Amino acid sequence: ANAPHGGVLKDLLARDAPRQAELAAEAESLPAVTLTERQLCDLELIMNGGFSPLEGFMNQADYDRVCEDNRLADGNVFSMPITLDASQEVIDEKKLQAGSRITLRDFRDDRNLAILTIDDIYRPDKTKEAKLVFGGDPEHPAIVYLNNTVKEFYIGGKIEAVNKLNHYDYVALRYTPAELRVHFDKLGWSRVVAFQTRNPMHRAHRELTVRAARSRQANVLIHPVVGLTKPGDIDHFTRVRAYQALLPRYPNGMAVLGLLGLAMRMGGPREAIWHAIIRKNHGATHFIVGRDHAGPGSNSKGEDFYGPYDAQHAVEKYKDELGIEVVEFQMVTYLPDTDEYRPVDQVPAGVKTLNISGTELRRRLRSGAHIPEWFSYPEVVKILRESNPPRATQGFTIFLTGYMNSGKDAIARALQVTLNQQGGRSVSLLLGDTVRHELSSELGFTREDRHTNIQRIAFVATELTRAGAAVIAAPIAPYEESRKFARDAVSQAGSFFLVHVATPLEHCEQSDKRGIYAAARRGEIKGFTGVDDPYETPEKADLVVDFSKQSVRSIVHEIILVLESQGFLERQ
Amino acid sequence: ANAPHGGVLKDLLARDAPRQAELAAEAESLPAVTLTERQLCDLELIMNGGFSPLEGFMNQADYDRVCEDNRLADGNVFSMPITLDASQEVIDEKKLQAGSRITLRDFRDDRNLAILTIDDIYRPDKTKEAKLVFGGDPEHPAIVYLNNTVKEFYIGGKIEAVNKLNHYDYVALRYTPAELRVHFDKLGWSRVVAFQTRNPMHRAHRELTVRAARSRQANVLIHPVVGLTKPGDIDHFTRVRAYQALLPRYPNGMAVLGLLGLAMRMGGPREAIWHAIIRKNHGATHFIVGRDHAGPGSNSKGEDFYGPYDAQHAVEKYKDELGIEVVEFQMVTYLPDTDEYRPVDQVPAGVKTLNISGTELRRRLRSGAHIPEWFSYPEVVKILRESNPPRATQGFTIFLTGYMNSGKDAIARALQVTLNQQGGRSVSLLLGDTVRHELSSELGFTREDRHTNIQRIAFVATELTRAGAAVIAAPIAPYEESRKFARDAVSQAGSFFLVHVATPLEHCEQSDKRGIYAAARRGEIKGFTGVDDPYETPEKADLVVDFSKQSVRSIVHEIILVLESQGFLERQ
Amino acid sequence: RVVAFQTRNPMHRAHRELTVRAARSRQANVLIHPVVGLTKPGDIDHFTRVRAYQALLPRYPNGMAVLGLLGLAMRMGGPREAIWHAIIRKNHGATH
Ligand SMILES: Nc1ncnc2c1ncn2[C@@H]1O[C@H](COP(=O)(O)OS(=O)(=O)O)[C@@H](O)[C@H]1O
Ligand SMILES: Nc1ncnc2c1ncn2[C@@H]1O[C@H](COP(=O)(O)OS(=O)(=O)O)[C@@H](O)[C@H]1O
Ligand SMILES: Nc1ncnc2c1ncn2[C@@H]1O[C@H](COP(=O)(O)OS(=O)(=O)O)[C@@H](O)[C@H]1O
Ligand SMILES: Nc1ncnc2c1ncn2[C@@H]1O[C@H](COP(=O)(O)OS(=O)(=O)O)[C@@H](O)[C@H]1O
Repeated sequence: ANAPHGGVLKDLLARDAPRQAELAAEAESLPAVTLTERQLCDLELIMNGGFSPLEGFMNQADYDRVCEDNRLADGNVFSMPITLDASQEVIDEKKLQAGSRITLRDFRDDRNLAILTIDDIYRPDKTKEAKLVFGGDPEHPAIVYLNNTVKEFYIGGKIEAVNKLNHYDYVALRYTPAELRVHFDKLGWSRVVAFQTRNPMHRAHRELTVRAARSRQANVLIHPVVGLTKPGDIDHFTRVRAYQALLPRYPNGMAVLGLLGLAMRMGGPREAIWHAIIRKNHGATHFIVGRDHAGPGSNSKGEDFYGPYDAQHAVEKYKDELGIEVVEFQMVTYLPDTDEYRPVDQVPAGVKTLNISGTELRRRLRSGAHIPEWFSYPEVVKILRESNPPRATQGFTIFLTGYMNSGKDAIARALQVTLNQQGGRSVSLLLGDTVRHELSSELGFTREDRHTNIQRIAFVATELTRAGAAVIAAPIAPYEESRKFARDAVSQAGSFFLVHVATPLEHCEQSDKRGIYAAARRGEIKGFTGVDDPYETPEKADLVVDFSKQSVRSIVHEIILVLESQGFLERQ
Repeated sequence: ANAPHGGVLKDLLARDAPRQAELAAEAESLPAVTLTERQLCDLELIMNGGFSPLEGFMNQADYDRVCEDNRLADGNVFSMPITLDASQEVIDEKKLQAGSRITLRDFRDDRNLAILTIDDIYRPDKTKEAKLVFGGDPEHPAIVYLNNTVKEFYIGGKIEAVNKLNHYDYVALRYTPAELRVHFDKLGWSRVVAFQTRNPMHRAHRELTVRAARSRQANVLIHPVVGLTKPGDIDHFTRVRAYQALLPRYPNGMAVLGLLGLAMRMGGPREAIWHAIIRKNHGATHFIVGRDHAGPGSNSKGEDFYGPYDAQHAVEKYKDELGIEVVEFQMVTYLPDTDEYRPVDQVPAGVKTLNISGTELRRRLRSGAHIPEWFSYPEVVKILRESNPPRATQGFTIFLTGYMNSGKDAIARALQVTLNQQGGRSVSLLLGDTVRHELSSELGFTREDRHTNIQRIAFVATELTRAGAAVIAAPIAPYEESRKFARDAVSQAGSFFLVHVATPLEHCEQSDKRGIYAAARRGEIKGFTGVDDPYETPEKADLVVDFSKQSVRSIVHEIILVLESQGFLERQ
Repeated sequence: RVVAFQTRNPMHRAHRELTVRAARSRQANVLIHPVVGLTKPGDIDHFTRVRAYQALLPRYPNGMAVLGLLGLAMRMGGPREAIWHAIIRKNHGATH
């Protein structure tokens, strides 16, 4: 191990252990504030010493010296603002003011975690934070969070610990700075290189780590983030399973896997200084920083937020103040002819190098294509495939919208039979009327009530899509707002296709065998779509059909052809 | 081919083809009755001649001579009642009476299929039908349908054809008596043995068929039922897929697969006579009847509805009147030492016989265990496993019930994380409050409203279970009625587990940090479970736990152990 | 709407793609209509070819293609034979 940053490990949970009962009791009495997931990651690392010397959510004095000088008021280096935000309504409703004692509660199990004592309650310049800490790009994940999720005020204050967060996943692999230190001891280690990561580890990474181990004569701590990462990365359960598949590739007893409940910001260079501090608090003697450490890639105009290696420079600016040795690496690649990996600054400008990008990997994962062993070990690839299956087995939703009696309900049942013939997956059919009877029996037909209904279809459709089913829904869905809502939700889990059954109102009305359009026409049914209520025509549907000009059979054939072109009907 | 039963093939669709336009027009005007799925099977076979001489739903004259003499008023043999039932309310509302002309409509695509001209409208003695046609056992499928689904009155009458049903599955393998006949012709066939079936075909069945073909010097017609079959058999898409996998096992051009839209009743002996008639109408010169033909096995008290071979006797009783040659077979088995199959009565008492029962098969499918090639071909077994996966990949539902704030919500989230760690499937979490917000935002807390809510959970749970998900739901679910409803729905698709979080009301109330039990106590919240509304305690739950005596972590561990003992956590 | 595909050889991947492309573009069903009468002097016998076409069918989405044999005696007349083929397919009912 190594000494904590600042000299004292701020293990608030060990400090306040003797007062637990009392603190608990006192916590039942104060006004409680319930934490967001990101504040819960921060609170966990504060309470266990991970953010030493910090020992509570930053007050303005501390905050400002970081927002601009990468230091805490006490002078210690610290590059990342760690604050507890709240809205004016909560500040008032709870009567929060300096010197107040609030309880911080776990939204997951309602437990009282800590008691914070307010120093101040300031309103920060979200623009200067945006710009001074996370570069300035509005597309940057941290900045987007800063504006859309972070409330208006920051409540600074020291923390006293009531309970350690509960976690039900991987408890034996989670460690507090104190526990990890005791472990390095139990193992008899003295020099430990820590490896940060928010992705599955491939061949190249196994090499960085063994290289660092060999060069610094150190043991390896694979220390992945399991809290919050970049917006769309592979879930942590898949990643942990992947890190575990990799362990057997190191010589017996050389590496140890320990999980870090950090909530990354993707602050590139700053986040890198921050990471070094954290690993030092956890007891690592060395820490790897490679290409694009903690970087979130590039923005929409294709410009990338930080340059490669900038984070290595930043962590370098404080070589003398960060009490942990950084081990640098340049992009590592594969040399086919020699069958080896090395940093680019070691390949003779004439030698052949291979590399599979993020995009190429997703392409192969999606298509079922082979992924080279020089790239990633077999057991790892297997795990990745189990989580990101090919289109051949992914679920999807076919969303149908059109006037009542436009043929959308017959098209839906035929598509269902057709896909059951096709065979790949379980097919769930949600006909407008079925949804109305089974899920929305009590809603009405007001714009708000219809919107609610379509949201209900989307909630169900998303869970079925996530389980790999083929969901077929055919409600009227008059408003573009509900439809886009539907599409956004399902898209979180898989493909969503909007098929607009644009059969003309006259046709629909003239063939209604249930005299519903009739009753509407004689005012027995108020606000009926097409007669009273509107029908916002879909602007950019994936497919437009007409039961006036095409038959159920060929409309079905057209939908099938779309699923086919995108690989959903391939063989599993 | 062979001549229709009664001499004239009742191809109503071919008959009325010239009057299509007119009949169509007239159909738009009469009061329409919408057909159930079973009536649609019956209607399809009536209109195409499959039930020749019959040519409409049976009127009481025809009906009664069958209810008891296995003959139609015209004398011809016919052992199965084919009627169109309706309730008093429909008979009135539509003003149905003798001489009336009703339109019969397809509930699938709303199309107008036929026009029936009412002869009579009688109220049948469901107990005499039950007893004279389907033996008398109340557990018999047909009987259970007779009492729970069949309405109170039967409406007799001849039929005129407007449209042929539409089908989107396997249209090229579906055939009308007329098409089949033209096909036997095209192929140059003259003797045709037809094979009835509602199950995947194994080795034994390939042997019956080739034996009958060799003996009667005939070609083979594999003629499976694709309409309605016994309550829990393998769906017809999986079966057709399995029949198609089998074809290559016959010598080139010896067998033809054709599907029959029949709605079986599982009437053993009578159904057998009926099948002979149907196959005759379709043009088959011979028809196989083996052990337990059309039988639904045995009742609950273990007594089996019909005896083996009884159906062979009954079809024999009319050898002279059924114009098609029956080919009998005794149970066929496998002789290991010789590696051959033959009927039992041709097996010496000396010899050993291998056989895999229905139960042994489901046991192996459920466990992933190997299924011998002497029993069924590899491609067939493959298809069967795709449809009936091992417990290792089946979905399931964990249903939690207990008082508000009994810990069921925290248990639920922990179980979710736990199963995500575990890994096999997609996990959907439906917490009481989430369900209320996402699916029942408008319901209240009236016995009816809660019951509605639990049904809504069950609807969504069933669809997810069917797609192989692990569904975790934790609503209060105060009434046993709602719970049993939930259990019955999910069970249709997979396993359901009821976990009663029996945490005592006092404990729940005393730990409520949201002051909800408080507001209930000072009447601000009417009918709150435990304070006003009741909580019917679960009588036979799969697991009972108490957040007062056990912790979330071990409650979760107890659930996990249950899933494990039943094979759900095995490896896929 | 039926796109017909003429052929006197086994169908490989490339051909499976033409056909699905035409089907998608002309919003049509596929009629794999191979010659089984007389073909170029040394091509693969028709029994082997039919066997091959049959092995290919499962590669199209269920119910999208139909295999029908044509008893034609090709001449290998390039351009003229092409006009001829269009006529023949039209007589057989293909729309494309
Ligand atoms: N091919 C590579 N060559 C060198 N360093 C790399 C390479 N890939 C990743 N790294 C470095 O190894 C760690 C792996 O990072 P990632 O999990 O991809 O994302 S990060 O946000 O944690 O940096 C970081 O230190 C990163 O800079
Ligand atoms: N005011 C109404 N407008 C449209 N359909 C209605 C209305 N009142 C009842 N219905 C019936 O309810 C179904 C329409 O329901 P949905 O498709 O669920 O509509 S949506 O607006 O929410 O998309 C059809 O059976 C329709 O006949
Ligand atoms: N082992 C067997 N030996 C001989 N005939 C059999 C055997 N199993 C089933 N059969 C017969 O073959 C047909 C197929 O049987 P099933 O599809 O299981 O059930 S049935 O209800 O349609 O008859 C029927 O004639 C049946 O009695
Ligand atoms: N009368 C009530 N009884 C119980 N819970 C209620 C009542 N009114 C509101 N609630 C709230 O709604 C949830 C209980 O809802 P459910 O579990 O969905 O009830 S259930 O009986 O229909 O299963 C808890 O958040 C509870 O505080």
